[PDB]
Amino acid sequence: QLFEELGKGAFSVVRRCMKIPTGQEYAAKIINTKKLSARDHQKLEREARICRLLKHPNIVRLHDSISEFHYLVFDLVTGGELFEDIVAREYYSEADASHCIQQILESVNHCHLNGIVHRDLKPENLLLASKSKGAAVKLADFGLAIEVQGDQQAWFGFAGTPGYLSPEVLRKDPYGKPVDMWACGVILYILLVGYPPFWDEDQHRLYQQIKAGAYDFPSPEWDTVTPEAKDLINKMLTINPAKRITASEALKHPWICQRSTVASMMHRQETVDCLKKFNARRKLKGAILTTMLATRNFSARKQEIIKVTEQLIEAINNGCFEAYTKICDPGLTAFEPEALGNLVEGMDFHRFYFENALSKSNKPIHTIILNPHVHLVGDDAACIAYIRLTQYMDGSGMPKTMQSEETRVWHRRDGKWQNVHFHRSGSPTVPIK
Amino acid sequence: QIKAGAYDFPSPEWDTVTPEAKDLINKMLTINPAKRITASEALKHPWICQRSTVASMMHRQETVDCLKKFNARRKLKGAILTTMLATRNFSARKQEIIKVTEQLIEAINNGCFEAYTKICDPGLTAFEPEALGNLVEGMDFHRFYFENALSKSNKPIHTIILNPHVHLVGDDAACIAYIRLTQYMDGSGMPKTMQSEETRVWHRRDGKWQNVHFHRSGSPTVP
Amino acid sequence: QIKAGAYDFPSPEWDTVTPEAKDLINKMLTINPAKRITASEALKHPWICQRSTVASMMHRQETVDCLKKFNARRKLKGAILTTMLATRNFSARKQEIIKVTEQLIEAINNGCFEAYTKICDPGLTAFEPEALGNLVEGMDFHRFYFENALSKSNKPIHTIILNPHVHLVGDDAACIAYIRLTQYMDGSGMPKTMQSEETRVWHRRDGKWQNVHFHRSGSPTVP
Amino acid sequence: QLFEELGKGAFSVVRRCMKIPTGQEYAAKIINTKKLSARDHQKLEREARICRLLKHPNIVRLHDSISEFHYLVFDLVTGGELFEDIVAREYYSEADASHCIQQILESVNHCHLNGIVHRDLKPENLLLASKSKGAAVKLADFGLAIEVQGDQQAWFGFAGTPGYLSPEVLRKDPYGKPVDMWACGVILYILLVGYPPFWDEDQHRLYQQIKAGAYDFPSPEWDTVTPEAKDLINKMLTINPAKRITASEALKHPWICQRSTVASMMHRQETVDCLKKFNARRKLKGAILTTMLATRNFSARKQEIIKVTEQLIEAINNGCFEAYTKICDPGLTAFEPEALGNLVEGMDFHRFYFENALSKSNKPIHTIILNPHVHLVGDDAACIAYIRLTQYMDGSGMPKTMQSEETRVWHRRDGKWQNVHFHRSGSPTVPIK
Repeated sequence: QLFEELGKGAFSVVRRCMKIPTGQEYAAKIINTKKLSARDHQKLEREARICRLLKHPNIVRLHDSISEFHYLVFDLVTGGELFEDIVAREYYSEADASHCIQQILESVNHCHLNGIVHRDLKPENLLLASKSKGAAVKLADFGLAIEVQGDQQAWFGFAGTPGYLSPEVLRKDPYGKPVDMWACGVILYILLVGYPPFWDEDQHRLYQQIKAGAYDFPSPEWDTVTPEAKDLINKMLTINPAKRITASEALKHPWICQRSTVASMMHRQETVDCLKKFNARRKLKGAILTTMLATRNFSARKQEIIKVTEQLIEAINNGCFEAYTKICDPGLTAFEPEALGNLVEGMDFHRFYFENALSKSNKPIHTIILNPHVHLVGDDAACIAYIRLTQYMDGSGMPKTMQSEETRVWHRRDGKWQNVHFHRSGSPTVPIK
Repeated sequence: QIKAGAYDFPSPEWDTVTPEAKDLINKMLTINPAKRITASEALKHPWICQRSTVASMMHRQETVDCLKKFNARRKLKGAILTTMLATRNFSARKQEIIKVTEQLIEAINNGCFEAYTKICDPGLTAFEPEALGNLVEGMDFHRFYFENALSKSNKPIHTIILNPHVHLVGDDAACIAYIRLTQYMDGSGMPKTMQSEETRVWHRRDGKWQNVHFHRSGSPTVP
Repeated sequence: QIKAGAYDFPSPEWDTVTPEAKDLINKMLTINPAKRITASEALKHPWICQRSTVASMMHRQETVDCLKKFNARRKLKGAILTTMLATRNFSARKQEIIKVTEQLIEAINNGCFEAYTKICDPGLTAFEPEALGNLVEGMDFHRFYFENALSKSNKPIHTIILNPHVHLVGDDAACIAYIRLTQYMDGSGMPKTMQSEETRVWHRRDGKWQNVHFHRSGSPTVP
Repeated sequence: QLFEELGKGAFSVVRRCMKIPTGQEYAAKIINTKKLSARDHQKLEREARICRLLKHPNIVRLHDSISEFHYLVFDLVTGGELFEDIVAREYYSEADASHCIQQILESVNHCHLNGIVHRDLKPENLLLASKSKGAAVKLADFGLAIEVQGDQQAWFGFAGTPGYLSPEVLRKDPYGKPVDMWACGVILYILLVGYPPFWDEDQHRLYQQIKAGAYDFPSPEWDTVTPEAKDLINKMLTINPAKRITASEALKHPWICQRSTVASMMHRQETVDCLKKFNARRKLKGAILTTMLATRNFSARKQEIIKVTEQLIEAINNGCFEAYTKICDPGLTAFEPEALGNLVEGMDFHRFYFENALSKSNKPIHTIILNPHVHLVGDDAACIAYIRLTQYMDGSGMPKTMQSEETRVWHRRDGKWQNVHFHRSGSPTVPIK
């Protein structure tokens, strides 16, 4: 018996309903037929099967999958996010956090016992059954969950949320149940002090922190945290998944199964305050759509590559072939529109333009380098990618603009950055008009 | 910072600089050019014309060490060519504009006209290829694509927002410019991509960022 | 006006309306919907349920005469179809944006880069056909057309600004959208016309309206 | 001997210079060769000849036209606009205004005596020689001036500034010297109270006011103006140019040649205040470029034409041919893309679409009318012009938009607005895609 609307999925409409014969209410996620994309149906089939398999008080339960118009009727959950509820409480201590993690571990342990790995443990998937006092924690959203065979590890793909990704996934190693336990470690850390153990504006460095297990317990906020809580975090945030504590073992860790004896009950106002900022940053960085932002900040090492690339392009515009042969490797290779799809090698092909075009007369050239992106691939190697915009005067006297996309590979040889390969697509770089 | 003359003399390095040297800097860095010391006057400043008695003769190694870094950065940033770098370190205010913009795009992709009319100002104007070079006003022109295509067509589309740039033009106004890349399935079931460039002007009215004008160039958003 | 509840009961016509009728209006036109009278409550208002003793029985000919005009206007404005009328009655604030926009266009046509850099913000961004779908930043990209074509070419051009629409988005921010019609002489000496659609975002900084972003679609401004 | 820059012309650069042998300074308007357009050179030749002919203390004098790079060396004028100087004074009376008009009339009388009509008398062309106390008024900018033969009237074209245009020009009658005197009347009126005698947001109604000579002297500001000042204005703002006072006669009007006896010396603060607003509106409405703004405000009569046009288009979209034949004249003619450049007459050509297209099935049509412009050509006649935007579903199922431009001519026949002709350009109005 439908009622109010709760929200929207990508393809579905969530609405409150009822089991009329028993006056027990539910939430209905209508499958509909808005789209039916390929991996959209393959995933939905998977999610329904998995949710159907898991029957546990701390996991959102699926109660039917009617295909009258097709349905996904779940438990009514009205408590919102655990993290949002915590910031609203007047008192919040380690003991409160332990009680939460115990329920999360129970849900994770249930998944693993049934050969299911969630892969996306994070605050958004930790809900409260209702706004009631002792409402249970419920694990939600198995859209990324996988079915594993016993304890066999395998490469199931690079999936998850950056801040919670495990080292084994970032290493491209086969993985399994332990990835959920690494995520639990990140979550517990946040539950105690209200900020994440791994954070960096640069995603690549974030992943380096995770792989190296480079977190710490800075003073003063961690000085009041019990040794047992720190110990559990260390056992979850263990780089080697074979040495990482399991859900079963974590349920019997003193901080969990002896919460009433070792967990501190001191109110942690600083944690509540920080968690409020954490939730606000999270809601603001939701990234509803795929958002790509070209690297504006640059390390000195990356600036070095931009500089030498601009020096090379300047030698070209000025027709300085001496500079060009200093900067380019003698075995340079290139793809470029002027080469008609062939890979050219050496200097000869490029010397033709230095000899017959790069010393034009009253013909001003202005080059603009747009959104350069630099990869550092070892101490002596890099590649750079950028848009090359050229403003110039055409034959009929009018100003015109052309665009190229350029990749250049750099190797530090004999102490000097040298260009061993480049690839240009789009327009030629000499005004052909 | 420059227009506000917002500089200071932080400790410790400036604790050992003479008052007269700080004084000369102050008189040169005077916001009002009418009150700024001239070249003739500075040549008569005690720190300049009585250096022997006024200027310190202490060694400033920390100035040498810092100048080395200053020079190194200056030679690295030496742009031989015009270089245009995107924006990637956004304030919270600018991220707010990005978020509501993506919420608006999401509502369009999902054909949710209720969300669209919530986020867009009733007096919205628009330049877009669908409008054939005309400036359209109100929600009518856009209602057609919701009531028909945006929900009628059942094909997968993926939107990408590239290189957003946000101008904050007052506490309650903002401008955002971005490239809108759309992947979709064509009639023959083949994957295609199209590009639009889009400007959206935002005004915070009644505590809610609302879109008062937008300008699309390039491809039309409906495949 | 509606959001502010900015209505009143002007004299003389309202001098003869009962207090109870004014009271019922006040309770219905309550800005906060939580405090607005409900239908059940209004049915118990003295002016409604005790009409015989509360409501006036005087003839309101001036209401009949005014309703006749109200009805006539309502039947004339009855838009059978979506009608979009330009703007032609501009406030002084909106005319200010039109003026500085035309000053900017004039500087471009005359190849006066000094005026251009005076009116444009140093951090100006732009989408324009000359930029091939890229967002360009700064004055560099535009400097090329001043240093060469805008003054080099000696041919007559006439610019027309059609149907400007100005959004005021705060005391120090504005948006303008207009069609830019350009008549010019082509290479063969034949007259031609081209059209662009242009959005310009303006921010009043240091007491001067300055262009922080613009978006051109259609033809490129250089012939 | 060049010095400072004063401003820019469309094609020229104005800069202070000097006559070095005599230490007398000037202003130099460089002709250059920035453009040399057809009617640009024909006008410059005219302006130089005219300025060369006029030698009078109250007219900007041309002193050379060198062609080394070509020059237009004028008198150095540094006093700015008369109207700007007046608002800055502490005391300003009729007598001050009369002294100004006497100088203007002297310059105008000089022009007419030499067979030259300025045609563009207005505040911007009334300058002060310098910022000195009794600096002379100087008439400037003969870019619209014409050379007349004696007292022969002719049609020299529709030229001038709207607020100052004479009735004879607005009537498309042959004209001559008197147009300058009508302008002087408008200028004098403004000099006394600080607002124009003719003003209307709608230019067409402005011109109707001018042609009808519909100005007045409202109280209280005009109650303190002398009868002689009003009399002079009336003699200048005389509709019939043959009865309009001439510059010669105006110089001998009591308010001019008896200023010291009949002109009031009372300070007119309200005039200074209003003139400041007048100058501010003028500087803001400069219209640097040709600006066109579609009529937003509409009279009830014009609204009637929009309504019946929208009723007609609705009958088309709904395929109501009964309504169509009610609204359209039986002798309707049309140009339209569907007719391939032919003029079609009657109803038959249009009935084909009512019978075979205007009753489509699940094919939504949405019409938008953009920027309608209505001309009222008599009480029973009008034409309307608008953009017609049609949104529709194409054959392949996709939404599309097409544009037409439409003119419709309306005649009130037997008390009913009826469409006797229409012209459509652009796309056809039935989805051909």
